[PDB]
Amino acid sequence: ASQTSFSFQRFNETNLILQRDATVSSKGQLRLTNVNDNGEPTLSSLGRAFYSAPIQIWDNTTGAVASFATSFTFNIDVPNNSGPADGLAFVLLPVGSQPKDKGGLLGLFNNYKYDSNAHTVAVEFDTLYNVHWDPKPRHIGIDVNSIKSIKTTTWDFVKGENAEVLITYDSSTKLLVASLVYPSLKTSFIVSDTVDLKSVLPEWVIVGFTATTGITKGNVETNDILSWSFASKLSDGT
Amino acid sequence: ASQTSFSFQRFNETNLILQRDATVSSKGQLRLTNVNDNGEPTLSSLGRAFYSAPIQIWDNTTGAVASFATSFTFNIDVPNNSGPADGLAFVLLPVGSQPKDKGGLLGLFNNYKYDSNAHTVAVEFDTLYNVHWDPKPRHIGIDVNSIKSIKTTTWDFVKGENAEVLITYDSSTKLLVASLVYPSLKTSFIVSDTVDLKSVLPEWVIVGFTATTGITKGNVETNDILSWSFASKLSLNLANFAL
Amino acid sequence: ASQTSFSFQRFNETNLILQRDATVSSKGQLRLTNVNDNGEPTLSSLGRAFYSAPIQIWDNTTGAVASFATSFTFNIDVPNNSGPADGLAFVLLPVGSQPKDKGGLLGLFNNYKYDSNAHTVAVEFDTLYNVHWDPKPRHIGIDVNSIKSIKTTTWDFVKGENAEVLITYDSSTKLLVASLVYPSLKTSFIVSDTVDLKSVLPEWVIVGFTATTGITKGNVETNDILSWSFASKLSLNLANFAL
Amino acid sequence: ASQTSFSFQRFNETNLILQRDATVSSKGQLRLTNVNDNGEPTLSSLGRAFYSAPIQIWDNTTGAVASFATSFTFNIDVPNNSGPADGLAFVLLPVGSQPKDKGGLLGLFNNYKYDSNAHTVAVEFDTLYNVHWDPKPRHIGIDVNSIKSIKTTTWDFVKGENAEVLITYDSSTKLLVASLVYPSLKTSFIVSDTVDLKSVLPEWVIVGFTATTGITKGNVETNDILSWSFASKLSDGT
Ligand SMILES: CC(=O)N[C@H]1[C@H](O[C@H]2[C@@H](O)[C@H](O)[C@@H](CO)O[C@@H]2O)O[C@H](CO)[C@@H](O)[C@@H]1O
Ligand SMILES: CC(=O)N[C@H]1[C@H](O[C@H]2[C@@H](O)[C@H](O)[C@@H](CO)O[C@@H]2O)O[C@H](CO)[C@@H](O)[C@@H]1O
Ligand SMILES: CC(=O)N[C@H]1[C@H](O[C@H]2[C@@H](O)[C@H](O)[C@@H](CO)O[C@@H]2O)O[C@H](CO)[C@@H](O)[C@@H]1O
Ligand SMILES: CC(=O)N[C@H]1[C@H](O[C@H]2[C@@H](O)[C@H](O)[C@@H](CO)O[C@@H]2O)O[C@H](CO)[C@@H](O)[C@@H]1O
Ligand SMILES: *[C@@H]1O[C@H](CO)[C@@H](O)[C@H](O)[C@H]1NC(C)=O
Ligand SMILES: *[C@@H]1O[C@H](CO)[C@@H](O)[C@H](O)[C@H]1NC(C)=O
Ligand SMILES: *[C@@H]1O[C@H](CO)[C@@H](O)[C@H](O)[C@H]1NC(C)=O
Ligand SMILES: *[C@@H]1O[C@H](CO)[C@@H](O)[C@H](O)[C@H]1NC(C)=O
Ligand SMILES: [Ca+2]
Ligand SMILES: [Ca+2]
Ligand SMILES: [Ca+2]
Ligand SMILES: [Ca+2]
Ligand SMILES: [Mn+2]
Ligand SMILES: [Mn+2]
Ligand SMILES: [Mn+2]
Ligand SMILES: [Mn+2]
Repeated sequence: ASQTSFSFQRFNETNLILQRDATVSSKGQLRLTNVNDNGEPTLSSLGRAFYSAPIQIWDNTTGAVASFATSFTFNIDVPNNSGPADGLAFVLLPVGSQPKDKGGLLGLFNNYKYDSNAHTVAVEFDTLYNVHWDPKPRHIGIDVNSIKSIKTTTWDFVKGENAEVLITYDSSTKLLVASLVYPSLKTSFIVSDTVDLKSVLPEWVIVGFTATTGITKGNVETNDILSWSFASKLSDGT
Repeated sequence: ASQTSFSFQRFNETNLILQRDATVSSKGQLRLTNVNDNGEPTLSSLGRAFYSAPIQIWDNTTGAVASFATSFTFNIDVPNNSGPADGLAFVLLPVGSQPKDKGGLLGLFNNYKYDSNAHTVAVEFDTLYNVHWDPKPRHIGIDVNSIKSIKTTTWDFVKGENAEVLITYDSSTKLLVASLVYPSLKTSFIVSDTVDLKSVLPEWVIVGFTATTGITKGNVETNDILSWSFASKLSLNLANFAL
Repeated sequence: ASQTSFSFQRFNETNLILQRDATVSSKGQLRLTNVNDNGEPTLSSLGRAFYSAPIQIWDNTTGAVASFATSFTFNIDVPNNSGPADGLAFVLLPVGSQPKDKGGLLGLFNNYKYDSNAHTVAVEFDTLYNVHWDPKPRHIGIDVNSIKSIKTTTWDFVKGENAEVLITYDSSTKLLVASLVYPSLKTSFIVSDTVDLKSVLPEWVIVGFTATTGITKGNVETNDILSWSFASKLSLNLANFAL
Repeated sequence: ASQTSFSFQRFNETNLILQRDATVSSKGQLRLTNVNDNGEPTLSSLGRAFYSAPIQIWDNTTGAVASFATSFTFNIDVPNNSGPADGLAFVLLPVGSQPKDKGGLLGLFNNYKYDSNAHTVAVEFDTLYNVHWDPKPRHIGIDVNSIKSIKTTTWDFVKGENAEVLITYDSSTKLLVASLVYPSLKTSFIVSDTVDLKSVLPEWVIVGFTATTGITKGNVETNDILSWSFASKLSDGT
């Protein structure tokens, strides 16, 4: 009986917390990583954006854990004669969280080891194979306190096509499910694993996105969020 | 303009149209196919169950088509020294529709040929390979006027495990998406394809389920619905719905 | 456990149970009482309209009672050199209920005496003073098994102005609240009282409307429903509902 | 198609902006004005509390105006041998708004004249007659840029009884409606007037409450919010 819900088809900076390169465009697109005046994404970009209100994920008195779901449309595009990098992620982080390392660490980590004090749960849409931890194919991944996903599924990434994502968390089964569909291509992908939010996250978090572009010439992308809905519910006992 | 929503964690016959073998158990479960007096599914069973109010899927005056979503939990169980058959489906059908042939035709069809006047959109959960039309592995299928799915994905069926399904239809993209998760196994499956509702279905439909048991000894299953939510809008927020 | 919600900005007969004179106009309006071929309401008319699916209001196993809310826009208009009669009501009634006596009994009652087997909870919008039971001024009333309201408030009725109604029932406090606003006049009215649903209504009900025209020359009105939303929950967020 | 919704049966300070004397108690009650360790409210108190995310009320490009609704339960109680003062209000204010004068000005105004730059829309629950502007009976009032309500209705205030309020705004009719019911007493009250949000408010606002206690001995109250739900919807055009 704590409940929060929002849904935006267009964005504005007034109710968002924007970090580093993240901007809202004059078309109300949330552009997580830098794009120049020619409309070309640039290298070594990092941006993160969050809803301005913190969200209660669990409660240390009752032991209750929230159920949540989020949907969003994103557009990742690539200039001709480049390949994509590095990707974007929906995230749950500590209130006051600041950006970490760029590139393949997605602004979320400092290295590729597990860190039980990272307090990070993310669903990544990873467009670049990082030899020290990634599966080879592009992938949707569930990340808990590491850039090395606890679970992944192959994602047949296609540049410039709008991708519609749904992520759900059921606190009774502890199941986190992420799916992506490309409506114009009629293709769909799904990954699922259990996550113990209560052991990983603080009681309150900020929710939103992080994204990076490649550090090396020829590996680059736009990372645009086009719409976002979020809902959470945390039982209080009446 | 029009919105409809319902959600049941337990079922009752009062607001449901039950057909053939479909019963509401005394524990509030929707048993679509017959279980005997001991707790065993029986062969050749067919049952269909629908919400008692018709849903408007599209409008010929405005041309608008509904978006909808549905979620349900189901339990398919199989007796020992037996295999599963034949599966269950969520369906959209014309008002007043009657059960068709049982078995692998799921109470929805007379034959395995394409029938352009069947007016059927269904998402099937197929537990038995029918050599004449099915893919070999167990599958989730999107059925449009035919038992031969327009698209399927592999489903790693496991007996007696609760399965959670989400089906969504986006009228702006004409995309129908169906996913199933087994929460205790942490496995997940998704299939997607476009369906033009306006040329397949009448303007008003009934929504619900159909299921069958196998007709041949050793091929049988329970087809139980444990909970069901539906929403439609005709002129969806999926984060809100899934919650 | 159980939740039901619907919202219509335009009506269609397909999902409605229409009774006596109640028609859906070709412009999607729910005309509860008869209008002639020219656009004039006629005397002695009675019409009732219900959502086609039964709603569960309470459960005898658990003891739980539903909370619900409903909102609707209505237009009561009156011809020149005439006064209004007899009004319209939102009702909860047993499944299969038939119209009762017309006129000031609103199609809900046979007489003006308390009937403990009428199984009726209604919110009336009363346009005609019935000397034997009504307060003198026009009123909103909460009717429980009787046409003599358990509670009323003064309603400054104005002909042909759209009226927006909100009715809520909180099962935890047993409180039923009804309010009406005239947006173009900026006037508002509210009445509240407790109703014990569990001892008045069956476990399953039909929700909808009833209306009547006056039986005596010069007392007549249109009773039109322009839009309708309903929600119930059986184990409400009113900020969400009203929006 | 911008939509925001929240509903809390218990409060926590983490997602609220609290000003001056406002606190959240260990029972998760939002206590807008000061209460001492004996549970007695004190004089000359002022507190305000807001949801931490700003809410978009209108849009200067499309001219669209939001529809909203809010419900809340409040408890105003009075020690024996005092009378109540001064009351509480649900408010829509500029982002960054700071408290104004205490007592009968409810933390919202500096005097009792109209001020077209106050950017204030409030629904007041006024428990003390202020001779220079109030109607004599206690009242629910609609306030637009003045402590002198544009419209009022008599409120039969009863100390210590939970009051359930619903406030709705329809941007198509511009009608603001406020109602209060006391469920244990079965009584109910309603006020309605039109308000042009676009001429009064900035495009984005903070939503929440303000309350004060009397400045003069014998005029005092608790001003506790017990639950709160809010929803708004602003058309974007798809
Ligand atoms: C080792 C590796 O993964 N190299 C790829 C490189 O990755 C960058 C940086 O993004 C990574 O976070 C760190 C991991 O320590 O390594 C490098 O510094 O990104 C390139 C594209 O920009 C790839 O071509 C390399 O394969
Ligand atoms: C040909 C075939 O599919 N045989 C399988 C059989 O199918 C039944 C029935 O279920 C089908 O609907 C019709 C299709 O015309 O054929 C048969 O009568 O079901 C058996 C289990 O019940 C399978 O083992 C057969 O392979
Ligand atoms: C006695 C009375 O109420 N007379 C009014 C009359 O009422 C009709 C009918 O509407 C009532 O239901 C029954 C109650 O027994 O009495 C009459 O038959 O309606 C007239 C307008 O139609 C009023 O002017 C009478 O005052
Ligand atoms: C003049 C008046 O209203 N006096 C009442 C007094 O009001 C305070 C303060 O609360 C008001 O905002 C200002 C208006 O200029 O006047 C006074 O300073 O509050 C008393 C209770 O504390 C009442 O008894 C007075 O009637
Ligand atoms: C966001 O809103 C404010 C108006 O409050 C405006 O100043 C700003 O330019 C807006 N940005 C966009 C992209 O709409
Ligand atoms: C269905 O509802 C009726 C009450 O109207 C009741 O007799 C029956 O027990 C209900 N079924 C279940 C499974 O609860
Ligand atoms: C009711 O629905 C049917 C389509 O099934 C249509 O023929 C009729 O025009 C509809 N009524 C209105 C008022 O639109
Ligand atoms: C609010 O939440 C935080 C836990 O994140 C806690 O420190 C604080 O004491 C809480 N207050 C109440 C009243 O629950
Ligand atoms: Ca990578
Ligand atoms: Ca088959
Ligand atoms: Ca009357
Ligand atoms: Ca005052
Ligand atoms: Mn990866
Ligand atoms: Mn099949
Ligand atoms: Mn009456
Ligand atoms: Mn006042």
